[PDB]
Amino acid sequence: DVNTLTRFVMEEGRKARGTGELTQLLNSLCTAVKAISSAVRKAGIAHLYGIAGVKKLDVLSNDLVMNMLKSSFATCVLVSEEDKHAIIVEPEKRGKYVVCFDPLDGSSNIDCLVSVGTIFGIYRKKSTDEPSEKDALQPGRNLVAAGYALYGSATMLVLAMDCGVNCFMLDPAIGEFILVDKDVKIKKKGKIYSLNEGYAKDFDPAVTEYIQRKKFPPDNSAPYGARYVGSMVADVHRTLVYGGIFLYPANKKSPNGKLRLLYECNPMAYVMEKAGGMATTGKEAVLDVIPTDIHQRAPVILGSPDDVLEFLKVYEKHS
Amino acid sequence: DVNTLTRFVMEEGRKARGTGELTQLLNSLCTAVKAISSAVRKAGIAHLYGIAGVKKLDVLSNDLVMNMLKSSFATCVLVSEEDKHAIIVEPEKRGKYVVCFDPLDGSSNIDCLVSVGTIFGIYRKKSTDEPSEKDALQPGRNLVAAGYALYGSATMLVLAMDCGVNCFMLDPAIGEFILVDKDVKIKKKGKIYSLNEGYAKDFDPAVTEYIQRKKFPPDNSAPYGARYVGSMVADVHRTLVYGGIFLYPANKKSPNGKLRLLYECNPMAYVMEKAGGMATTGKEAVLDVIPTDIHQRAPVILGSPDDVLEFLKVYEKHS
Amino acid sequence: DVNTLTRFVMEEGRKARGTGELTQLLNSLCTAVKAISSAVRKAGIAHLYGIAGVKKLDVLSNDLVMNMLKSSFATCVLVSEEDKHAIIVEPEKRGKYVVCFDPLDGSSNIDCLVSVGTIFGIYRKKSTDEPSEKDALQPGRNLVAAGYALYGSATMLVLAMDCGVNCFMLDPAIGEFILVDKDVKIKKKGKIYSLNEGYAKDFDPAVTEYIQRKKFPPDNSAPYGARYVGSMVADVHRTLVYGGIFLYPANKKSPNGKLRLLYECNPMAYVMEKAGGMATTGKEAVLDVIPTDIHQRAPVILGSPDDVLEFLKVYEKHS
Amino acid sequence: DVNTLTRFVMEEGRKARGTGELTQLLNSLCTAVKAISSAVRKAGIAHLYGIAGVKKLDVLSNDLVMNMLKSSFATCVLVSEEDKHAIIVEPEKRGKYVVCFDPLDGSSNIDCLVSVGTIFGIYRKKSTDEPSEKDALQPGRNLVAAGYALYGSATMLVLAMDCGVNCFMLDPAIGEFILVDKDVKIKKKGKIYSLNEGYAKDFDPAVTEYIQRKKFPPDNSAPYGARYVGSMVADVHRTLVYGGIFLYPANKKSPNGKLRLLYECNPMAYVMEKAGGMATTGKEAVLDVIPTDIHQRAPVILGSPDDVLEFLKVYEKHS
Ligand SMILES: Nc1ncnc2c1ncn2[C@@H]1O[C@H](COP(=O)(O)O)[C@@H](O)[C@H]1O
Ligand SMILES: Nc1ncnc2c1ncn2[C@@H]1O[C@H](COP(=O)(O)O)[C@@H](O)[C@H]1O
Ligand SMILES: Nc1ncnc2c1ncn2[C@@H]1O[C@H](COP(=O)(O)O)[C@@H](O)[C@H]1O
Ligand SMILES: Nc1ncnc2c1ncn2[C@@H]1O[C@H](COP(=O)(O)O)[C@@H](O)[C@H]1O
Ligand SMILES: O=P(O)(O)OC[C@H]1O[C@](O)(COP(=O)(O)O)[C@@H](O)[C@@H]1O
Ligand SMILES: O=P(O)(O)OC[C@H]1O[C@](O)(COP(=O)(O)O)[C@@H](O)[C@@H]1O
Ligand SMILES: O=P(O)(O)OC[C@H]1O[C@](O)(COP(=O)(O)O)[C@@H](O)[C@@H]1O
Ligand SMILES: O=P(O)(O)OC[C@H]1O[C@](O)(COP(=O)(O)O)[C@@H](O)[C@@H]1O
Ligand SMILES: [Mg+2]
Ligand SMILES: [Mg+2]
Ligand SMILES: [Mg+2]
Ligand SMILES: [Mg+2]
Ligand SMILES: [Mg+2]
Ligand SMILES: [Mg+2]
Ligand SMILES: [Mg+2]
Ligand SMILES: [Mg+2]
Repeated sequence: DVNTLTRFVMEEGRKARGTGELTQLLNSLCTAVKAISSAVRKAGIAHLYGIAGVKKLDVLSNDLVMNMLKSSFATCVLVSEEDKHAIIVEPEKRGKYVVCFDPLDGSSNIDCLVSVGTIFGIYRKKSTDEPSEKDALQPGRNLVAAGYALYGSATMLVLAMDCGVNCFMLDPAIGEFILVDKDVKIKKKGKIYSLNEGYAKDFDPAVTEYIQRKKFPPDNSAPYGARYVGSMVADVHRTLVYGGIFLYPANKKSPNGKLRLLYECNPMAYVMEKAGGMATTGKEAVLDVIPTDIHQRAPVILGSPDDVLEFLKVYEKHS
Repeated sequence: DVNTLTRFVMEEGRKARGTGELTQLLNSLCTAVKAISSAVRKAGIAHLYGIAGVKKLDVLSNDLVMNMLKSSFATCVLVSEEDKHAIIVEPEKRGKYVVCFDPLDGSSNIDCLVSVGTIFGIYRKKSTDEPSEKDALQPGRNLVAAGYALYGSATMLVLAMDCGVNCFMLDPAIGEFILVDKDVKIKKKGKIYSLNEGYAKDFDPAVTEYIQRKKFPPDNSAPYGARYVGSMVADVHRTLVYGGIFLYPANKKSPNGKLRLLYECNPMAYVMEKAGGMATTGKEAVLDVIPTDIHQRAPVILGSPDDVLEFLKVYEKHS
Repeated sequence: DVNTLTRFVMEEGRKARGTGELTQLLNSLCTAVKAISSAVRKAGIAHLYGIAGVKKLDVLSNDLVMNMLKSSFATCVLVSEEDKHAIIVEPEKRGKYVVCFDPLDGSSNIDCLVSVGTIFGIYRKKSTDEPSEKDALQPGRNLVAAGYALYGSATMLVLAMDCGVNCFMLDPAIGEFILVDKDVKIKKKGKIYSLNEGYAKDFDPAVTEYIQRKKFPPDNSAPYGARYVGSMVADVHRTLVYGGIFLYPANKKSPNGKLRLLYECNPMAYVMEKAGGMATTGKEAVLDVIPTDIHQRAPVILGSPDDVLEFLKVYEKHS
Repeated sequence: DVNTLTRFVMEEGRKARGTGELTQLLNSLCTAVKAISSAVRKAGIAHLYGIAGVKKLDVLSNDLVMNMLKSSFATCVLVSEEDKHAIIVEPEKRGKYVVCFDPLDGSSNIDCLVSVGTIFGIYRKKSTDEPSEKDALQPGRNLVAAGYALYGSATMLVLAMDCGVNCFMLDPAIGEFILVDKDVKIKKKGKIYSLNEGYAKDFDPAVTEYIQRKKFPPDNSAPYGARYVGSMVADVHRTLVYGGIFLYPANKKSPNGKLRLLYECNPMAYVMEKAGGMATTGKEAVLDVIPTDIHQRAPVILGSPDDVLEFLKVYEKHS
């Protein structure tokens, strides 16, 4: 029988004997995702082109998530890609939770109408101190909930908590996220590798050899296919649904990768581990990295466990 | 001054001194595209999941186009990816046009929600009385119009005719395509290359060398960036919008290429040429291939003229 | 065969051998109506209530019809209830048609969410001097097309021409008006009467007597049911679809009624007659009044011919 | 700050320190209302008219409320205009609440696109017996919550509880009910009376005299205006919003009134009293009537307190 995100999250809160504060936070996030979706699909674009005779989506998306998270009364510290410093919620609206998000991921793909998305990770504040930026410098092991919305051919919200990974399709006729994939697990091994090979000149030798194994298998088998949308949400989601591997490794220029630990790599690493996949920087599990800067980058290699393991094997040889 | 697709096409038809039959065909196709977009964005999916207590998308898309074109009274021969032979329109609903289309391109990977699209090409028939599939076996240079709808982060219709290429954004709030880019032209030279490098082991020596020049430039310029969504409409539309080059060349599993000439390669070659770009098979312009089978494949290299020229210099070396 | 409003107007124009100007006018009206429908249904209301941390509907509606008609290149004079003088279209955008319209009928009614609508009538300019207000002072008999959009439980457009009356339902999933009632004809006699009985103290004695025959039928048949939405478009649409009588009659406090001749009475009077109905002031056919003010009022009694004739019999008796 | 129905209801639930069962109940109802709204506005009607080559709205709406309420796990007994006997939820899905509802109200107005609605009343099961139709025969006084959805020019949900009455506007761009009117109170005295005067021949003398005081005021102030949409939800909501009085008194076809006590009269009476208005049968307060039949009928007079009292004075004089 049918299940909605609103009802699924409410029942989970009841099972967990929560006070309803994280439930209100998720409710507010789901609302914001729906309004971002509506804007990404360009509803109302006709009023921008004179049909009756204004703000970039990056900014609007951030404002939507910021205001909805603030007005939830569930959050104290908010970290966003769009903000230099962490936002400390005024004390009247303060709750226990720390949220790191990317309100619109995939900026290079906005103008060509390729898939984009929203990423989020949720922490419970651990300090006794006044809430500050330091409450967001937790390792991803500490995540309480994380996931993303994909604004692709359809809009899907993927939500991961300790109970597992669940996928919800947004039905736009009724503005309702519908549970369509329950307790999702990733394939043990896939057949697609995903990275920007235009950086090949700057590749670490382990990355160079790994990719070469994908195109010219030593085990006679057939070569992997290649995909790279250029939007982390789209590429990571395909990895979940299809299996395979995704890599934004440290290249000569970016010696710590490009993607941001708090609101891109950690949320995706958490979805992956909860789905029976893996997420490594090469040196360690992504969720084991202890950050020191809220905007700090990390290298990320993630996906099916047989694939990540094969990469790590190559990486160990080279180190 | 605001303009819609319905009004734009109608005025261009008045300037053309058309009898209205092609305009009626194009209205019908755009209605179909709006209904494909709705299904693709998963409107009503809550009913499939039991909200009140099943046709595949590409089958439903085909039915939408087939029915809207037949009932336009403008067509006589219809070629689709999903039908073995050409559909001859029943006599009472016959007009003069031939339409070759892919109703849902990239549809095999719809399961991961990556962008998807509809591609179409329109010809005037050559036959005089009974139409046949011979009316579809024309070279792309005979196209009267061609285009595509992209179901991406937003839905956009790109329409090309002799007058040039125009882009329309679907405003879902009112179901109108809004003219947002008129008389579009690709940039002379781009910075993105797009192909499935997973087939590298099977590349012709010309493709191997060209891709090598993009990753390790001879003149030590910046290497190109790589993008491969895996859906032709998405990869081609980005090529139109951002410039660069898109390749689906011959490999082992596909020695004449994989993409279909009539309703994948030819309509995109036409869009590209009308925007000042190029589309080649390597040996000849795509639009000059004379087809002998409605489902025949063709290699395709397309995009910015400087990039396609640079590929063709490498190709002529290996003749 | 499925038919859309666009395709139906377009084929009607080709059958009438029109040059495309009227078709372009109606296309523009269609687009404006879908945009009004969207604002009436409160799309985007969440932004006015600060979800991301402003025209009134009658004003927005007027701007939409005004802008879409001007940019149609099909009109020279535009009369609106929201503007004191006729609007003269700038010479570069001038067509040959005169449009009188009420952009959002049902004022008493917006705040309580009851049905509202748009009424329009279209004349061809008869004079050969430069477009002026006098070009709109034509009797309804000269109408080339008229009709209305109803924003009710669903949105529907009713379009009347010489060919007859047709009804189109707006499907909001795809933003297409769908032909659902062709060549509509009104019942010869209804069972509903529609007027504001709160004015009973001021009624013309004929209206008093006529309403008494509907509550106390002298043949001892069933009394009529009463319905008075208070929104002309809703009450007259129901009159059209169910049969019956709608009255906004002259009393002595308002010897010309309340409703406006040019953009309320004449359009519904024309829709009625083309459906086999009637529409009278009590003294003459509404469509036969020669207006002298673009805002002059007219009494109306309209609906099923048996009912209207029943009323005129009572009216003649009081003379 | 912006507030949604999902967030308001959850916050009121946390305050009352509920277990979340009632909150799940209202969530499911909210989702059903949205899906009914989408069907009422004829989303997807194009597919019913053959765009690609079914129930009455009554049945579908019932199936939507019925299935959503069952799957909430919050209910044990369900009573609906569309079902002869009370439905007893299977024990695995049983909660403690009893819900009586009209899933689509205003049946005579469906076909002419006039406003229609949904009405609901929520009781807690008092008896500790096996759940039965008996558990629904409580007087309105015992109502935990009630309200209605109006599918008018826009869709609005009106929800009443001990805490008061609140109004939520459906934003269809995002499928979210947005709090727009808080703690609503009706005017002390209105200027509109609402009833079907078609039954004038059957009215009792109290009703006849009250209506005569509204058309011919003894104090010689201005007569009230008349409005009768013919859908109870629409007329009752205009009564809440503008003030005045709504009447469905006994007539010859309906000697105990037409409107039904459990799922029409009691919810609207409850909303009225929580807003500072009144609702009587003429003999008692609606909320005081102890029902013996789940489909039993009652006459009803409701609106601004002064108007209901002025009618009651007339009713008292006629004794
Ligand atoms: N909707 C929920 N779904 C899953 N787990 C929840 C939920 N709500 C609360 N929890 C768990 O219970 C803890 C306390 O909840 P709270 O009282 O809302 O802060 C959370 O940090 C989660 O570990
Ligand atoms: N809307 C239109 N826009 C641009 N060219 C058109 C249009 N309609 C017709 N034409 C041109 O006129 C030819 C004949 O039109 P038709 O009479 O409708 O078949 C077409 O094949 C086009 O070359
Ligand atoms: N779509 C149409 N439907 C019905 N009649 C039309 C249509 N278009 C034009 N006509 C008729 O033809 C006349 C001239 O059309 P036009 O050349 O567009 O101004 C109009 O005034 C109408 O009488
Ligand atoms: N969202 C809510 N809003 C207002 N009151 C509520 C709410 N939820 C529960 N209550 C009150 O608390 C009682 C018990 O709640 P529950 O355990 O959900 O059945 C209800 O019957 C109401 O009186
Ligand atoms: O062009 P590149 O260097 O391959 O970068 C693509 C990656 O950058 C990103 O776009 C970074 O996110 P932003 O768009 O927010 O800057 C990722 O989504 C994506 O994986
Ligand atoms: O997986 P590959 O071998 O790279 O092929 C991808 C190409 O095939 C296609 O998916 C063909 O489209 P369809 O299969 O949907 O007809 C193109 O969209 C795409 O360019
Ligand atoms: O309240 P009244 O006097 O009975 O008048 C109602 C009539 O006035 C109108 O509201 C006039 O239209 P406007 O709202 O544009 O003034 C009609 O819709 C309606 O039939
Ligand atoms: O035609 P009448 O007798 O005035 O009936 C009107 C009343 O009947 C109803 O339609 C009865 O409700 P249903 O339409 O669900 O049967 C009420 O909505 C309305 O107030
Ligand atoms: Mg970003
Ligand atoms: Mg990002
Ligand atoms: Mg294809
Ligand atoms: Mg295809
Ligand atoms: Mg008005
Ligand atoms: Mg008006
Ligand atoms: Mg009812
Ligand atoms: Mg009913």
